[PDB]
Amino acid sequence: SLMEKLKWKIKCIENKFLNYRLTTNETVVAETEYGKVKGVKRLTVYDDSYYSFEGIPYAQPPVGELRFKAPQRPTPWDGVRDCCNHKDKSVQVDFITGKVCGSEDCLYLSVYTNNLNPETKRPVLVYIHGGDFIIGENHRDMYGPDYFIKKDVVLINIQYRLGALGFLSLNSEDLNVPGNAGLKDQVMALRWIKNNCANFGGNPDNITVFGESAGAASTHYMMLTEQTRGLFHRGILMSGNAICPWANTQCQHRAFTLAKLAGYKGEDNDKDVLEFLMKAKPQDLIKLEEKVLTLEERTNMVVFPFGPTVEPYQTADCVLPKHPREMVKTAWGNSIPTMMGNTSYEGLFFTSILKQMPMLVKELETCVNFVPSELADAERTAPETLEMGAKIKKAHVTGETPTADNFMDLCSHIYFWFPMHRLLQLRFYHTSGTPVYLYRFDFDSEDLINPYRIMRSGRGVKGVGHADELTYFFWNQLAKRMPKESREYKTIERMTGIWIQFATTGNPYSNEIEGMENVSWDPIKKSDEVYKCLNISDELKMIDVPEMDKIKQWESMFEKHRDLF
Repeated sequence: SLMEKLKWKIKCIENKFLNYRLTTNETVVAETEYGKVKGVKRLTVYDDSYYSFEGIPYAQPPVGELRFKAPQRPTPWDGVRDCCNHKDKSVQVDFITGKVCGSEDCLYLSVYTNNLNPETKRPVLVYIHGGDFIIGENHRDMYGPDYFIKKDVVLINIQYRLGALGFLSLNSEDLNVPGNAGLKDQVMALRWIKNNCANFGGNPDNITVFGESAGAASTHYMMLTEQTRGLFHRGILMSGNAICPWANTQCQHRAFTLAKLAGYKGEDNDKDVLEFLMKAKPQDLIKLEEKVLTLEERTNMVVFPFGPTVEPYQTADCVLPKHPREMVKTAWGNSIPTMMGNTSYEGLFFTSILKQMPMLVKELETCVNFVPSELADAERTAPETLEMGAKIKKAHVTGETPTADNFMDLCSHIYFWFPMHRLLQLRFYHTSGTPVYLYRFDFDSEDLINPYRIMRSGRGVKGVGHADELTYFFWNQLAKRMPKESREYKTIERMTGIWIQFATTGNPYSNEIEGMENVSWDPIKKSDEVYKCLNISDELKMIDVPEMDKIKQWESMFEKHRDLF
């Protein structure tokens, strides 16, 4: 919307000057294994303060011959690297302006803490942003640490390569482009964190990794791969995981298609395709990415052309040697305390998509296109497939004619709740009682917002959509100071409080969090037929997951195919 584009522009300039007024003249030097870094003390609008180090490199800039390759360790320096300002984001299409932005020089992390020499070593919370593996950043205009730093933790926000630059994959072993470069970036950042967090007051024996959407799938991948075994101690999966249908794809044949879109005149062989892509301008590749999926792939409901993939051959840095469902069978992260959850109306994310293409509601007539692909026949015309679709339809079509709200409710389940259920049940076979706790974010406000609302044209619309909880974890350029007594302020304290408590102890309950005093929050047991979750609304209450009945209806599709569940 052009009206929202100007509004967003205005906010960007106002934010810039606010950030000047929040900068103090106090700078500080910290040590890293690669050299000294200079950070700056900043204020928040609530007059808390924190030390800010941005643009700490954890890898060599992945440029030139290092494009498409696994990250390499950075070059050390003498003297003091200035970390008082942010670096670029990974090359991507800006979600508001629609133009390509960012830089290939993006392999940085940011470290924040209210005290660089604390009296006790602190829980380290590491945030991995979402954005479908194609957008996102660690810039504070979206991921401000201002709320977490009220408490005595170290917060670290990482970047990683996005799009084709992070996720190209080629079958030819001689080329050393097996895939998952962006996940390998995450691995190298977590190793940096283990090796350096003590220099900022952090406890290397108490690291928690958390992320939302693609960042939740990323956190899960970091809990599955052998590359990170033992590197961290708690994980939080917010609205996603690595067995979600949207979280991985086999993209080895798509480099050729991208090259052709970018002007390549050669034959489909990996060596010639790579040499062309190595010479292309990065903006050209990222701009064309939205055209890469073929008619057949769109027909088969492939979501994104480049993303996490099962790597076709083994390398020293290999992150995903098998499908994530197989990786769960041997995963080190099954044995660390885990928290998982979703919002109360995830599918609201599709509001503007449905406004643009209202005919999508016709997919609810039979629902065959929502049947898990491992159960469906190829043509989606088999009677068994239609019956499976009928079970989906019964779960979500509540009136005589299917509605957009029915569609959006279905979306919550296909993309979030059902993969969460499948993961929980699979994981019980491959863990020794390590607890998993469930939350449900159910707090609705429009007095404090984040840019995901603009994306879904969700102004004036009620409901707790995908990513609406991030408003209560991170300051952003649309945020404003809330009164201490306000429901929004209380939700900030509760959300950050629960995450810090879980990061500290592996148990998200604490009687020091307002409204939690009377909460008995047990972890999920294999014997549970109905999941219990902490529902976060204006109150904190343990409830039967309201989505359970629909979850069970989706599971019923596997009654005669239990080996695939």
